[PDB]
Amino acid sequence: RPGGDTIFGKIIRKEIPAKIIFEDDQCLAFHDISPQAPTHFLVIPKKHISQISAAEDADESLLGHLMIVGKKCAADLGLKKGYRMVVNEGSDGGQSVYHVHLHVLGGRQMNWPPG
Amino acid sequence: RPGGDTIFGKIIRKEIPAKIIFEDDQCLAFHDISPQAPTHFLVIPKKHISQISAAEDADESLLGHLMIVGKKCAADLGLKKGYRMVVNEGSDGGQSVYHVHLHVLGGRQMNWPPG
Ligand SMILES: Nc1nc2c(ncn2[C@@H]2O[C@H](COP(=O)(O)O)[C@@H](O)[C@H]2O)c(=O)[nH]1
Ligand SMILES: Nc1nc2c(ncn2[C@@H]2O[C@H](COP(=O)(O)O)[C@@H](O)[C@H]2O)c(=O)[nH]1
Repeated sequence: RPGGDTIFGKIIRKEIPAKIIFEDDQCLAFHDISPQAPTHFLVIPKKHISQISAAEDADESLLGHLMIVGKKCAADLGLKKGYRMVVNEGSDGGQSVYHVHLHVLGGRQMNWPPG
Repeated sequence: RPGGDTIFGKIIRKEIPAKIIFEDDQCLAFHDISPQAPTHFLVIPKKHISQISAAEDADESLLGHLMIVGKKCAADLGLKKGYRMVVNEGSDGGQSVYHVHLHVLGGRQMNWPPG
């Protein structure tokens, strides 16, 4: 559209508000509307990739970029005792938004199994 | 050493056995010794990076490569109803091995919060 037709596309295009933490030419990081920990944000690419199973070999750097941006935002938000990054794929993974996104949660002890 | 001084380095060097699923010039994927789901494997880089907070901007492609390899292995292992990818960082994240690794779990419904 550009950005995609999900709500994430609307956020990228600034059509609906979000608490934006950081943004560059490739991605955007913003807080989750339903935090599962004291700090819970998402890092999403500006390029619409619907699922991680649909990402191409060429999307490799982009995907790695979401993680580098995720670690920089986490440190800047003070998650110095650690955090957990999560990517959900499909029904079994619990994915609800069909635009690839990385979850970053911290501020409390994360338990195991990870769901 | 090369591979690092953790058990992951020993696995990479074939000094101790693991159920290896796939291997290329950059990484290795093998089954977790303590599965938290029917299918639970790890994708680790051959380059030792101790923590995701320690990864450099140059490790971006490598990190994205762990995810691409993770999705290809998941599909090859039949996780067609989906899966969840997880990266744990530090104490709060629950990290126990100081060699960056990506968890891929599937074969059952993954719940929320992710720990
Ligand atoms: N900031 C923000 N987060 C949203 C919105 N709609 C959905 N989310 C969050 O997006 C996440 C998508 O993750 P999923 O469930 O696909 O793994 C959920 O945690 C959900 O709370 C929204 O309008 N704004
Ligand atoms: N295949 C294999 N998995 C291991 C071994 N030692 C530790 N692990 C697994 O490595 C994972 C490390 O994840 P962490 O707890 O750091 O997030 C754990 O799930 C643990 O069960 C081993 O000797 N072989």
